[PDB]
Formats: sequence, structure tokens, C-alpha cells
Amino acid sequence: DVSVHEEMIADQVRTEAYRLGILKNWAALRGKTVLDVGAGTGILSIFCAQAGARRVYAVEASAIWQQAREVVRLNGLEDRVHVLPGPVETVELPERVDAIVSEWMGYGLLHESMLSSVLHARTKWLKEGGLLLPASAELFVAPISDQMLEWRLGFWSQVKQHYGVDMSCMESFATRCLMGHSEIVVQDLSGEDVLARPQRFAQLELARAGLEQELEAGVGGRFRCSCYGSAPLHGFAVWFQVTFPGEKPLVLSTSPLHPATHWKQALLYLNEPVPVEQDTDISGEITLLPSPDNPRRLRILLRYKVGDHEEKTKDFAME
Amino acid sequence: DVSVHEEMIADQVRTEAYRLGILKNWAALRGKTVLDVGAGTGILSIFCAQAGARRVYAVEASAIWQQAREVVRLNGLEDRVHVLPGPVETVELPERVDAIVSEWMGYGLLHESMLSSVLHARTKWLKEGGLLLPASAELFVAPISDQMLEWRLGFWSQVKQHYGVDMSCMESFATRCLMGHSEIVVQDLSGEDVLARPQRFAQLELARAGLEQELEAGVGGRFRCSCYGSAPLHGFAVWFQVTFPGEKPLVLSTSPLHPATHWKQALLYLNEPVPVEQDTDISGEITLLPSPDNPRRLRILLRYKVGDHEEKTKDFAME
Ligand SMILES: COCn1cc(C[N@@H+](CC[C@H](N)C(=O)O)CC[C@H]2O[C@@H](n3cnc4c(N)ncnc43)[C@H](O)[C@@H]2O)c(N)nc1=O
Ligand SMILES: COCn1cc(C[N@@H+](CC[C@H](N)C(=O)O)CC[C@H]2O[C@@H](n3cnc4c(N)ncnc43)[C@H](O)[C@@H]2O)c(N)nc1=O
Repeated sequence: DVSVHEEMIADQVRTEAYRLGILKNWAALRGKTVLDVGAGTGILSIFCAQAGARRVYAVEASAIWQQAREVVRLNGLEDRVHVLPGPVETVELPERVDAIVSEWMGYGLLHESMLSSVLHARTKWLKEGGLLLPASAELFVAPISDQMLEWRLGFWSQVKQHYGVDMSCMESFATRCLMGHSEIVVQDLSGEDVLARPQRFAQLELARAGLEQELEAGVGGRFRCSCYGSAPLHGFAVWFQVTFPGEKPLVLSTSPLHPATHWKQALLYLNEPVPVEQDTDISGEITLLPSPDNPRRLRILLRYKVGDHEEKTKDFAME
Repeated sequence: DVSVHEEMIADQVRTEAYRLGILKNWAALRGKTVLDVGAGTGILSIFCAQAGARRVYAVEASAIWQQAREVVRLNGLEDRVHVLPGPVETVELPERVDAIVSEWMGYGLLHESMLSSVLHARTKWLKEGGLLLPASAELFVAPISDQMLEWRLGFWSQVKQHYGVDMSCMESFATRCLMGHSEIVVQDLSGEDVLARPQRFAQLELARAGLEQELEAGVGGRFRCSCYGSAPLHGFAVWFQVTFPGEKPLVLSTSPLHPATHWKQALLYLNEPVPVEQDTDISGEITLLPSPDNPRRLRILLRYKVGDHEEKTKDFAME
């Protein structure tokens, strides 16, 4: 429970990006009304009030809504920030709003399926031409040679050199266990793990017509790239950024090339490592989907072709 | 599954202590027979063969026994290390053995209740006067001021100074969530978290008559100590060491004052922090017990008295 809220507030990239993304829109928020969808402990609703909003409706479905209300009171804002429990789909606000703010992104952007609630609130409560913060999201994929995974798998074949016992057979076992499943793995990588230039495979203008239907059918696209050097290819990492409109937009990124965040990246491991070399061509397609039992659980459909190998498919679901 | 075996082999304290604890007993093992209870991937059975044992029976109940057999084969030892699947309580060995080795310790020493299987194998299969490795275990307790916990709880009251929003109310919420439960928390501490001299509260000679019954009734004892300085007392940490007989015995320790191991320590948090000062007297009693539904789940009964406060009790069970 509180672990996730701890990780959020200790996430300076997330917190400062929202703080400044909101403050950057002071001109659009001053004297206006805001709806914070999934307000959690309330910090984004306070940010909006501090950016000058005249009234903020902080809607939160989880039990932690009570803490938001106390946060509001401690900051002297009970007169203009109103905390409302329950789902935004049935909350009753006294008025439509000039802006929506929300921290709706999950692991792999869409795990938890929360973007649909923001879109429902936009259709229901946002005035015509109103503001959404963030306004867009972009999805990226890169092939990876996960250095930590390479070490963990390879260490079994190093036991002879550290303890005098050959355990190299455990490398294959570990490979089957760690790579031969179909779960999305959430882990943080660094630039050292990125094996080719990251590719943007989709862009979501959050206000765009039809996005609700696109989320049900699958969001994604094709990609192509060329490997930087000789390495074991372990699979692909997927991450996102979101953009707050401005006049140079502020981007909150979850790329392994950028400061770590609590979203980490979503890793899609092949069943076993594939050796590649400099300039090995990799192409494929990535689709993010709801799981059929539960649209809130992220599913990722991967098609990929490595060099001259045949195209393969692997269908992943969130761990 | 494989995560735990990875953490074991990457644990140089654990692995090197067993390696040298076994090699230290070359005189007792050479040309003799060994039973490795819960042999897992087999490294301890190989160590014994390398210490000169003529035959080693590696008994492993989990599915990973097949990897032990392949490890044995890769090291050319299939003629004298025999991997036997299933529980040691019903394995059939062709002979009684001169020694038992086992890595039976769990979190908080006794979580998983495996020591009972080693004791069953001792009674059933160990020759009279035979060797047990390790031969003894000692249990320690210290009051702690968990610096990481102090930071995590206190950070909510620091949000005003980092983001301009008072969130100090979340400190109390977080305290209730992180401390006001009755779960044993497994976490690694360091010497900076230790608030008084650690106290040995029990010693287990593993070969001693009656230990099986003592494990069912509870293992533990009283302790008393005096605080080093002014700090918030968060509770107590429990850890262990085991000793391999020799001629100066080798000790494998899980103390926070010693190099980290995969056992970490077992933390027993009070419902809320208690301020203490230099020389505040703390006394109490710690009992490790089986959980009533499931003797394999560790239960810890804590009685404690801090300074002039009344004695309190808190009954914990493994997370
Ligand atoms: C890996 O990051 C994912 N992640 C994120 C959060 C953070 N949470 C608070 C953010 C808030 N800016 C803050 O400052 O606390 C966002 C989701 C929150 O929105 C709530 N929510 C969802 N659907 C709703 C609906 N239809 N109507 C109303 N509220 C709805 C949900 O209850 C949760 O509290 C979480 N808590 N867990 C997670 O795993
Ligand atoms: C926090 O550390 C706890 N920890 C430890 C282990 C390590 N494991 C292998 C150690 C082995 N030296 C090696 O080198 O792999 C020990 C327990 C192993 O003993 C097996 N076992 C238990 N009761 C048995 C019975 N009555 N007869 C036969 N085998 C029995 C059990 O199947 C397990 O494999 C684990 N695997 N998980 C855990 O959490």
C-alpha cells in the first residue's frame, strides 16, 4: 500500500515534472477550475491550487482519499480544494472544469488501464477546449542486452572460478526460468543495456477522438533498428514519456537513458538470448492491449525479426 | 524459484563459510560418508567430496534435485555423490553416515522449520558420535533505530521543504502502515541501526537431546541492554550465527555488524517509535515458535520493557 506512495514522492523526476508542468500552465489555470483524476494523497491538486486555480476537485477511488483531505487541510486549502471519494465515472461535481490533471500512467504506460477513466472524465466534465495535463504520451521500444541478466545467467558458468565447482548447467536452467516465461518484467535498465537507437512506435494525443476504442483494440506500431555492437540480445524494453503543453513543452521520460523513475521500464524477454553483431537488423511490431479477462492487466504482443532469422511472436502479460 | 538460488550462490559469506567449514573438517570427512540434507543444487555435496568424502548422499525434496544431479555429473563425481529426490524422512540410504551437512537456516533462523528434518535425519541415519555441520546456532537480538525507516517515515514531514506542500499527516499514516502490523519484516540493517549491544538470547547445540520438542514449545530467552544514545526506538532485530566445529571454529554470522548475507535480519517493529536516550534500559524476552496452523511459518513472541514504561507484548508472524 504505502510503499507505492513512498516511491512516488521519492521520485523527483515524476514529482518535479508534474510540479513544473502544472506551474508552466499558470496562465491556463489561474482563476480556473481543475479536476484531478485519481488524486491519491493530493499533491497534484495542491500544485494546481498553488498555480492559481480557483477550485480543484480531487477525486480518488482508493482508501487513501482521506489522507488527501488532511493534506488539503494542512495546507489551508479546504476552501478551494475539495476531495471527493469514489470513481470519477460517478462522482458529482457542481460544475464542468477548465482542466484535468492526472497521474494515470502505469508500468508499460497502460498497466492498470487507468487512462480510460481520464478519458471518461474528459468527455463528461471537461469544458470544450479545456486542458489535459499531461496532454500526450509517446511509447518507445529498444532491443536490450540486459547486463544484469547477462551477469546473473553467466555467473553459474563462473562458479568453477569462484568456488571450484562447475555449475554451468544452471545457466540453461536459469535461462528457462528467467526468460522462458511470458510475463512482462518491470525492471530499471541503463544506457548500457540499450542495444540500438530507441524507436518511437506510437504517439497518443490523449484528447484525440477514438482513443478509448484504440485502447481496447491495441495501441502500438512497427519498429526497425540496427544493433550497436556484438552482444547477446535478450529482448526489448518498452517505456514512455508524457508531455505537458506549454512555450517549450516539458517532457517526463522513463527512458533508461534518463534519470530513473518509479515506472522503471517494461521488459520483454525472448525465450533465450540471441547473439547479434554491429548492424544486425531488428524489426518488429509492438501492441499494448488489455488482457481479455481484465483490461486493467497489461498485455503486450511482440512480433520480431532478428537479422536473417524468421519472424517470431511472443505474447506477454504483466507480472 | 531461481531468484533464491541466485541469491545463495552470490552470497559469498554463506558460500565461503560452508566451503571452508567443510574443508576445515577434512580429517573427519576423508574416506567417510556424508548426508547433505536439502542439497538443493548440490554445491555442499561437491564441497564434501572435495574434502575427501568417499560417498555423499545429496537428498533434495524440491524439483531442483535434477540440477544437483547434473552438477554432480559435470564435476565427474557421479560415482561417489548420489542425488536422491524426496524428503529425507523417507529417503532410503544404503548405509548410515559419518556426517550430516545442511544449509537449513531460514529467515530469523527458523522460518521454514527445516531444522526438524535435519534432526530426523540425525536420529535415523547418523552413526553414533557422527558429525553435524554446522554444529550449533546462536540467536541474537538488538534494539534498533532503523535509519531507512526513520527517513521513509520522516520524509512526509520534509515534503514542504522539497516540493512546497505540507504532507506531514502522511507520517502518521505511514507509521500505522509500516509499523502497526504484526508481521516479521525481513530487511538488512547495518551497524548504524543498532541501538545497544546485541544480546545472545539462545544457543542451540543442534545435536542436543530434546531439541525437537524445544522447537515446538519455543526457543528463546530473556535479554537486557542499555541504549547507546538518543534516537527513536523502532523495535528489535533478530539474527543468528552458526558454528562449524574445528581448531578455532568458523562462524557464519548474519549480524548487521558483519558483511551482508541473503538471510538479512528479522525485524520486529513496535507499533510506533519510542524515543530513547543514552542509557535507557531495555529488557524483554524473545521466543521463536511455529505458527499454529503451520510450523513452517515462523512466529516470534516479543515481550519488552523500555525504560520506565510498562512491559508490552507483541506477537509477530513471518511476512
Ligand atoms: C506504477 O504506478 C502506478 N500506480 C500509481 C498510483 C498513484 N495514484 C495516485 C496519484 C496521485 N496523483 C498522487 O499524487 O497520489 C494514481 C492512481 C490512483 O488513482 C485512483 N483511481 C484509478 N482509477 C480511478 C477512477 N476511475 N476514479 C478515481 N480514482 C481512480 C487509484 O485508486 C489510485 O489511487 C498508485 N496508487 N498505484 C500504482 O500502482
Ligand atoms: C532464506 O533461505 C531459505 N531458503 C533456502 C533454500 C536453499 N535450500 C538448498 C540449499 C543447498 N545447500 C544448496 O546449495 O542449494 C535449502 C532448503 C532446501 O532443502 C529442501 N528440503 C527441505 N526440507 C527437506 C526435507 N525434509 N528433505 C529433503 N529436502 C528438504 C527444500 O526443498 C529446499 O530446496 C531454499 N531453496 N529456499 C529458501 O527460502
